[PDB]
Order: sequence, then structure tokens, then C-alpha cells
Amino acid sequence: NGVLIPHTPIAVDFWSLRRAGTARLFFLSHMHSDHTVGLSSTWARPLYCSPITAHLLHRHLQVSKQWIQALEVGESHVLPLDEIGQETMTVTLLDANHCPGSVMFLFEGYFGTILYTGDFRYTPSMLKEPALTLGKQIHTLYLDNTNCNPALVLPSRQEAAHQIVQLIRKHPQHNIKIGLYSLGKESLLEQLALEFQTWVVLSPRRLELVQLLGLADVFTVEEKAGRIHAVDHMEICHSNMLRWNQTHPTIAILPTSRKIHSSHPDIHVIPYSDHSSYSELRAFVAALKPCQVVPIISVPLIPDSVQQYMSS
Ligand code: NI
Repeated sequence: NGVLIPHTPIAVDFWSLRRAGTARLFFLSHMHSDHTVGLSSTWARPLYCSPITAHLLHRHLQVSKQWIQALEVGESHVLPLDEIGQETMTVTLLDANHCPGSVMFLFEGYFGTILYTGDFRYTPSMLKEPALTLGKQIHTLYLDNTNCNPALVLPSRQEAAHQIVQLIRKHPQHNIKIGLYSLGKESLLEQLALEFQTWVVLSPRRLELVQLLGLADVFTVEEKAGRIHAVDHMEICHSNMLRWNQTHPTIAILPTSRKIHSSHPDIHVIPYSDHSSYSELRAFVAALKPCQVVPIISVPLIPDSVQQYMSS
């Protein structure tokens, strides 16, 4: 899902080195496991991400802080595009509403004005951003088209949370297992501690993420402290259901955005989305008025100092 912006040394969510070649500036929109393969402690090329994303990157992939130029969201920053003090480029990061520390990259330079949305959840608060309200003409919109496919309809983030509450409402005497990825859906955990008036059980790593975000003190790591446990999504399987059901009558919930058949009756696959709906995007593009939209073309005039930067 990485993107090499053609005729630029720009790479967003791309870390293959050998497949890039021309790339010299690598951006990280958010810290989901799917957009970061090749990133580790051996990574030694400049990297730009959001504040929260900077903490999560150094801590959980052991990436050296010397390669992580973290920039504040909302503000525009001047990045070099060569080895001399000549060409530069402005980047403005915009909150993506997708997950903790998720951003949208807005580039400006010899290539034009490119807006990279990455993964993002649309809300009309996004149009009111000062970066996109100066009437600037975006030349290319690398847009999140996840829910633009006409295949299978996934409910919104709030529709799925309603079904989860109805599910636990019908099982008041049950232990609830919730499978998640390494990031996202922490605010949903908060909504379940309120509705059901329990403490939510996490792993120590997940507890660190939550305190990093500034959420309510409704979480704990003691197993016996609550009926709702948050576990890794790869834990929810037929073998583990029998293991949990041997102790206490347990229900398992899998919030996923893919077609999955429950391999156990007490496993409930709930369709999540976490991306903008089609109509939300069609109003998002009708407001931006971009010259062209690219899913996740014109060749610019590469300067002399930038053409050398790409070939070393
Ligand atoms: Ni993501």
C-alpha cells in the first residue's frame, strides 16, 4: 500500500529501499502494522511522522530517534529536497480521524500541490482546516478509496459499536473477549467501560498506549477486575474459545473490515470500517476540487539539484 510519488524523492508508507531507489524522504502517516514493513532498528534513513506516531515508532519498532523528524500537526514545515541549500518543499500534516496520531500529508513543490489522505475518516471538521481553506488548487489527490468499491457494504463505525453493545447486553453473565490490532479502537473500549460500568482488561503494552493518549482511567491489567478483556485479534480462534469456555462462559467479538466467517458460535464477527463512506468522499472531493484523484500522470520538471539527490 506504499506510494512512490512519481518523479519525486517522496515516499509515503513505503520502506522497501530496493523497490524505491529514487526515494530520499520517507513519510509515515500512522502506525498500523500494515503500513510499516521494513521499519525496524536497522532503519537508517530520514522519517517524518506525527507527534504520537513518533513515540509509537521509537518505542515499538526500536527505530532510532535520530532518523525520526517528528513534526506538529496543522503547521507547515520546510524540508530539503537536495544535498545543497537550494530546493525545498512544504508539508502540512492534517488529522486523519483514522487512528491515534494519524495524519494527511499535503505537499507543495516543483511537483505541484499533492494531498495524500492515507487512511482517514471524514468529518466536516476536516474541511475547515486552514491548510485547505486558502483556496489552493490541489493537483493530485491520492485518496482513500477503501469504501468506494461496489462489492460488500460495511456499516459505519457507530453502527458497528451499536451491535457490539446489543451483543454484550444479551450476555450479562459472560466474559467478553475483544480482538484488536496494535492500534485504533481505544475510544470504543472507553464507551464499553461506561455503558457496562466495568474496568477493561488490557495487556501492558496496550495500557501504555492508552495512557499515552490521555483516556479516562477505566483500564487495568488485573484479569479479575472486569468482564471485558481486550486481546490480540489472532487470539480469537476456535481452540481458544474452548479454553476460555472451560473457565467462564465467554463470548468473543472480532471487529474487522473484511469478510470473515465465525469459526465458533460464540465468536461474533462484527464488520468495522474505519474509513470514509462513499458519499462522505464524494462531498470531500466536491469541496477540494482537485485537478485529479488517484486511488491507493503528469511529469513535473525535476530541478538539477533534486535529480542528483535521487541517484546516489
Ligand atoms: Ni490504518
